[PDB]
Amino acid sequence: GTSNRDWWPNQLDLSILHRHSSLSDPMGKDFNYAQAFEKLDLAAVKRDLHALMTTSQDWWPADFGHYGGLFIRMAWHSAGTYRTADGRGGAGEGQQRFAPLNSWPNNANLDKARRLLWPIKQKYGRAISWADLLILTGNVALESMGFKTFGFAGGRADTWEPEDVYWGSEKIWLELSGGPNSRYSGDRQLENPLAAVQMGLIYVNPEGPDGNPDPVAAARDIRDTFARMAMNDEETVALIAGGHTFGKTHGAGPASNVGAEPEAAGIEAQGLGWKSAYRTGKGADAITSGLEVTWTTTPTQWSHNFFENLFGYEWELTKSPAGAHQWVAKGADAVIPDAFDPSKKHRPTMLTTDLSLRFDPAYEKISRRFHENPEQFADAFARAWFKLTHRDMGPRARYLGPEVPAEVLLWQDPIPAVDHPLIDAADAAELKAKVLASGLTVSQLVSTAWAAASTFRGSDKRGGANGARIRLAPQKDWEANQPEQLAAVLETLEAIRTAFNGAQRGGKQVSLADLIVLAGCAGVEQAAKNAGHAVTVPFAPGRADASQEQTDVESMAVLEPVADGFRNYLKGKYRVPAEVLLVDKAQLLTLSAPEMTVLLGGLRVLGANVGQSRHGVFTAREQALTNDFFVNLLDMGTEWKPTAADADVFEGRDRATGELKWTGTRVDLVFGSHSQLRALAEVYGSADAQEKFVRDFVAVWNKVMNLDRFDLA
Amino acid sequence: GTSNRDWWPNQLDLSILHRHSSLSDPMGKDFNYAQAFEKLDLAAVKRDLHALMTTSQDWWPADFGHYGGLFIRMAWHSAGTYRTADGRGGAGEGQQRFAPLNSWPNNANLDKARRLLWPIKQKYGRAISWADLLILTGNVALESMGFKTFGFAGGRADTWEPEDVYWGSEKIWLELSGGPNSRYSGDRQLENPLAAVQMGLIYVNPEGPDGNPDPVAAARDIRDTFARMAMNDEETVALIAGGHTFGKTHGAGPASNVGAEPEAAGIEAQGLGWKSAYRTGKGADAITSGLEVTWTTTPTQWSHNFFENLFGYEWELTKSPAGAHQWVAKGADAVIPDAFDPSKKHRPTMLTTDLSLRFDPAYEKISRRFHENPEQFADAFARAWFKLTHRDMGPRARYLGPEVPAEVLLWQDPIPAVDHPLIDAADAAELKAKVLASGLTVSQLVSTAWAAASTFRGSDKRGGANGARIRLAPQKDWEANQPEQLAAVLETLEAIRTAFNGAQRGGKQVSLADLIVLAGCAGVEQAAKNAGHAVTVPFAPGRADASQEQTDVESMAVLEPVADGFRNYLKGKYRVPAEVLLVDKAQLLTLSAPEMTVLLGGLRVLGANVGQSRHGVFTAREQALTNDFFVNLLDMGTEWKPTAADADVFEGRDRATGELKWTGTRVDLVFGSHSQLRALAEVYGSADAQEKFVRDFVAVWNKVMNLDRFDLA
Ligand code: HEM
Ligand code: HEM
Ligand SMILES: [Cl-]
Ligand SMILES: [Cl-]
Ligand code: NA
Ligand code: NA
Repeated sequence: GTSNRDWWPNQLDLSILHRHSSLSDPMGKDFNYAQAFEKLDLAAVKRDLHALMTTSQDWWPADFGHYGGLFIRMAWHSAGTYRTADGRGGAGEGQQRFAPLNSWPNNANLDKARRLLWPIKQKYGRAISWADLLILTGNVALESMGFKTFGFAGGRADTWEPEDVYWGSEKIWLELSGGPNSRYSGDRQLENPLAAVQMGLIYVNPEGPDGNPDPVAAARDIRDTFARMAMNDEETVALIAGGHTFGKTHGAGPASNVGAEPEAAGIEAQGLGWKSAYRTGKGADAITSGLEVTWTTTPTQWSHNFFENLFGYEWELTKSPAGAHQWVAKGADAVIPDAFDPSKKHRPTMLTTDLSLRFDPAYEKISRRFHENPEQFADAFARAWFKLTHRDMGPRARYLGPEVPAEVLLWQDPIPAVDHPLIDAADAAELKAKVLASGLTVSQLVSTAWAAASTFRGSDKRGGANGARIRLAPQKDWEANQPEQLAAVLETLEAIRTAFNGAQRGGKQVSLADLIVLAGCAGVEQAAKNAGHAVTVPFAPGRADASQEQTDVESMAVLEPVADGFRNYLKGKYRVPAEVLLVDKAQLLTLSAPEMTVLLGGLRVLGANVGQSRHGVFTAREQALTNDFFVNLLDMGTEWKPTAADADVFEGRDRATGELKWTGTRVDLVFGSHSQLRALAEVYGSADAQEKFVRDFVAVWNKVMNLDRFDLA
Repeated sequence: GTSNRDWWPNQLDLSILHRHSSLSDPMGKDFNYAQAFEKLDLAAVKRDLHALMTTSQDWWPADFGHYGGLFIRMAWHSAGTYRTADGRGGAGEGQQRFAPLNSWPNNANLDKARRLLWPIKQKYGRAISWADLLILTGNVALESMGFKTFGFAGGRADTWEPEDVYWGSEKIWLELSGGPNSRYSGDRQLENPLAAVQMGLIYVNPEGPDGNPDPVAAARDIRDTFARMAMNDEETVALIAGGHTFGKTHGAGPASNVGAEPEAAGIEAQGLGWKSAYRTGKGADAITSGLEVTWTTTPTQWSHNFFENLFGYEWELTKSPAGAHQWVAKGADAVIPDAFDPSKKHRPTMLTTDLSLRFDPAYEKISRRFHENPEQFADAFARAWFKLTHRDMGPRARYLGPEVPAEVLLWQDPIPAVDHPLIDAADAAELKAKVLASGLTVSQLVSTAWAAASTFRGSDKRGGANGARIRLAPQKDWEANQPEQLAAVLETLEAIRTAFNGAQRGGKQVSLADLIVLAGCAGVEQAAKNAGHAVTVPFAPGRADASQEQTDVESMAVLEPVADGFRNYLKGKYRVPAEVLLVDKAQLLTLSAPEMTVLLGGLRVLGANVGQSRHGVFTAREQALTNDFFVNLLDMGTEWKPTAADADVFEGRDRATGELKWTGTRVDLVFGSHSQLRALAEVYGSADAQEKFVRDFVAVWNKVMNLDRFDLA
């Protein structure tokens, strides 16, 4: 069946904006997972999970009688797809159970792990999501094996179809670098937004870069990929050595024995894959990665044995039974237990990437400190495990249940508690009047609130106007935010704030975070007034101001908009067409195609463009809220051509006279080109639509203002 | 960016079931197009359309000063994608404005036609859909040129994204037959459900079959493709000769002059395509098909000149200026006007396919009768034009506005008016009790109502339980419907009906159509009771009983379900996997993936399978409404293998003992295999889901019962 994608493989795909509709969701439209989870008996779930750890099933027998290692790996793979560049991946949507992640080579036999959990999932039903359960099970595994965790939050609602994520362009699983779709270029520079070294891996190749077993060069890949998942050196050593304190790898025979991954397997396999022809195909004969390493003398108990072995032996390069590169301890006794035969013992072994923790000079210093101070290792690993598994969950207001850690961590982009009465409707009206009386323009007010609110991304629920981080480093200096204009707006707003707060009795005060948004609302109201419409824009107080010390400047860098079609902004020249970057931004902002359409058309006529560019400002009444963008865009009296100077900028001229009427970018003119976006533009550009446009604009404006407002959820 | 479809190109695609979500729709959730249209000033729209016909735009100058022909072609292409086999295509959703149709080669320069219409669309906004406007514009063209149409109905709501339709497997536009993805096999047999001879054509190739200019062989293609669009010989002659009474073709210069279709064109083209480098690229120089034929002496006026020319001259083969095969009357004077130069005249010309109407022996008899009796020609053309343009609009209850023809046509599958009071809630309860007291079983009742209701297809809104056509030829003898069991059930229900109706006063009576549905509702209520649950299934009366004489048997054949996964039924062995045919059926029934899942699991345990097959009957309490299907399907204690005898049937055996527990088909086991469908099955198979399962089952049951009830809309 030949499809539109076949005929026109480069046409913009909007269906990413209409994923996760009410159609595909089995739960009713009013289902509220937070309310279901809050009533769950989490303690009972945890008792069932503890019991599961040593309830071995014959179709996938437990190594050492204990599934803990398998489940820690499962939870670490669930979280381990996360990329800081876009916030996509991570554990927060339970995407491990869908394509393609359910079938990535690095997730082999995690289909078994998830299936072991079906009886518990089934028992508790909608009160615990798969997404939460995968993480909880990892926690319980740790606790079962003697490791005290830092805590756990519930609240990850299940999703019902695959997320659309760019995982790379390679057409071959696990393809080594330098191919026609190479994710590397230059001096081993991995293309953004990717955070793995090969298609179908979590972070790095356990044999070494492109399979070459050099622990020092492996360390460079580890550092880069882990940093692209928001982890620093200390967290990275703590995680890898913490994890490999438990369990084992599986490589008992050649990988050619292993059959189709789950999405390719026959229907009779009932959702499982990697069926193996090697001996029993499971247990002592299991094949997963192809490596055959067991790190510690007590693989089912927390210990300090990982760093004792790493430093205590010298290492020799050898091959697993499947042919993979791994290491064995020179001259060692057979001290490591076998997973099934009490009469067998094995020498200590390690992966290339384990040796990285010793032979990279910066990791060596950390590893040595953890070896000498095992309590530092345990605390670091607990904290890093919590971060790993919660990094995409968003603000602390989303965290549910009785095990939430009280300690507030820098990586959570924390927001101070509000300890005072909030402004009411009369106050908001007074503040809006003061804002409009100050002389701040519609363009200033709309631009500033847009800049504050539109840093939100739904992928990891970071960003948004809560916190007033626009006034701090680094947001105050982002090019998109027009740093000099921004400073003048903020100065004026802070004066208004100080005067209002100084006049209050009791402890009533307004945050700058709230006032920035309320001021934007006033701008939109004034713009509607300019166009002859009487509009009140909703506003919900309760944001607080974060401090600079509560704002990690390095971690904030990934939120910088280098492309924001809603402000007709592109920081540089990119491979990806600007319209593709627009749809990508709309998806991060959780907008549908209609919402994207209405919002962009309104922003253009309100003066939200960066640099006061005329591109796409298709109105003779700037700073009035009208549907002029759509009416003028769709006027067939105007003919469009790319400029001689810049093929990505277009001139619209009167067809009869040749007079210049407008200029526009690709982001502007895509709404007149793409057949689905033009259909939407037509609705808003029709003679009966001025009021619909205004109302739909106010709604999407308010949606964007409230994207991070989980304190209201 | 590599996708799931790249990795696993043969996995089932569910996204066809979640098109047309509220997310992609710009209109409010409460928007009702029928209510908007019913207030349109239709007469005003038609006055503006009339004016447009002779208001030439310089960017696409009107031939002969009149756009009528162009607009008739536009409206015939809008309707002419329709296939009777599945009901897909047709004018009824305005899909000509989206990919791929907007860019099919046979739709070249219809982008210009749609663009001419934007000012009128813009003026009337949401009160007239594009879908309605395209057809209305064709009618107005006809009327403006002196042709009396049969009428017009509004009510085609706009859609907002491309429909998923199988248009063929060729990867090359217009590929001639006999290629690697040939749509022909055997003795020129076109594969169902296709109704065109080449990818990107409407019906046939105007030069002749695969470009061979033989009118006699062209006629065979015409007949076949028109029949697959539900038109017989008389309708086909009337439509081709009627249309080619107007306007002209365009082939002024070589086709290599014509550039990229709209979906491939640059963004500056603003949704238009086929830009030509030949001379002025438009008007006198236009290139569309590559043919250069003008049929009549008055291309802007209704006449009987098409047949006067066809029969009045002898024809010779010649080439257009683009090199295409066409025919000319060399003995003729130059009597045909030029489209732009009043000083030029041309000889009569014809397409190969026009000559088919004279040199096919069956068409010649009809053509000759139309030639000698042009009033008969006009009436047949009017009737066929109405049918063509309304064939996918559904029941007459959907028809809106002041121009609906009063005559009821057999092709409309008409339903008699109801002229008597309807049963009320108490009566429905009395009837349900009577049905259950008759001895009819839950299986009989559910199977019969399913059979009656599930003939509906949303593609052309044909079928459904209204009419009680299950009692008539041919439905009563379809193998899926279990003709002997069905006869027994209907006899019993008819006796109940007769008794109830005989006891009433005041004219109150129940139709058999209603009672079949109500009896199915009773079956579902009894099944719920069997499982220990009291529920009431909603029921809406007002269906009526059609007669055999009001039922075209031939046209009913395409509604026969040869695959119905909801009854585990496959009439024969097909190339397409049964699970694909299930998703296709769900799409036709307008079901989402969740609704498909709930419905199938319930039907299995109610005894709806054809032949009382045990395949998929994963319960020990058949005829009780429970979630047993999902609980048992998802039990990892059962292991599934394909049978030796039939690779498409599976045995589920206890994993420990080997005892046979169940058998299933692909349709059954896909819900345990496909990662999205298994996720849905898990919701319904969880310990907290009994109540949700029953509620969601009753809701989707009711939805299927009411699919054709546009009298309630
Ligand atoms: C450089 C980063 C890492 C690499 C290259 C790596 C590699 C591997 C490989 C190849 C396996 C064997 C899979 C099999 O054959 O069954 C494995 C197992 C495992 N990994 Fe790691 N890993 C990494 C980081 C982590 C982290 C951060 C954790 C958790 C905090 C983790 C915990 C585990 C556990 C517990 C197992 C044992 C699974 C079992 O007993 O079945 N690993 N890892
Ligand atoms: C065997 C079936 C038919 C074939 C092969 C066919 C073929 C064609 C072709 C090649 C053109 C020229 C397009 C161009 O170069 O501009 C055309 C024009 C046209 N066709 Fe047909 N046609 C068929 C049936 C119909 C029907 C059923 C109607 C309407 C009832 C219709 C109405 C027209 C009209 C009005 C035009 C003139 C367009 C103009 O003036 O711009 N045709 N047809
Ligand atoms: Cl994701
Ligand atoms: Cl369709
Ligand atoms: Na994410
Ligand atoms: Na259709």
